[PDB]
Amino acid sequence: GNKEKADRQKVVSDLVALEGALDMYKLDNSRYPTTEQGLQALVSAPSAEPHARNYPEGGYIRRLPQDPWGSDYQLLSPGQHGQVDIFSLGPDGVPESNDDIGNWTIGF
Amino acid sequence: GNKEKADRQKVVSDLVALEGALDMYKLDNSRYPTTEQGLQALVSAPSAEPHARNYPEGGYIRRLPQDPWGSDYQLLSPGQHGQVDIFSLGPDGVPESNDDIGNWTIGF
Ligand SMILES: [Zn+2]
Repeated sequence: GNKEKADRQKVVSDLVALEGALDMYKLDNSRYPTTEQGLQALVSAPSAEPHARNYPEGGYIRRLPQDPWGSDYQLLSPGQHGQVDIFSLGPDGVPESNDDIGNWTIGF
Repeated sequence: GNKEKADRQKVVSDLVALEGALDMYKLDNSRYPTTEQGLQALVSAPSAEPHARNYPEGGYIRRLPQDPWGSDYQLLSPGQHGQVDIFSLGPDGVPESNDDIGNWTIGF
């Protein structure tokens, strides 16, 4: 379907945009925001510990996108087994999840 | 270092932007470009099979970024164990790698 394709593109684009903002937060802070801090950490410095350092004016993203069905995206952090995920719940409660965003390596 | 911090932010930002473009390519084609097709497949329809379907005007990214030290970013796809990575070689040949970008799930 056409609407379905467009919705899928929005979900994937938003989740990767959130991923990038979360990675910029982590470069400044050495860790991602926790689920307790939430994606809100990307727009205002978190009140819950661990506190952010050198928080940039305006935060890390211009706005927090919502999914095509009007649900906020959700953050699992630090997550089970230290795997950080960002997901949409979908229209039907079958989550579309961008998994283990922290899987980066230095060296081969 | 100040330059070093800037370079690191650029590498992470670029690699995530490339990740997003690759994911959009995959939504249209059901698979990522292969290493043989390369990141070039994000800017112009790939000459090598498997050919892209209905390739969009302007491709998937305005232009390919280069890393802070003048090297192209590199794509491993489909990769060892089907794990797709995008990386910078670094100034010193110690790669900074955004790993297993295809790790997404449907359902919990
Ligand atoms: Zn990712």
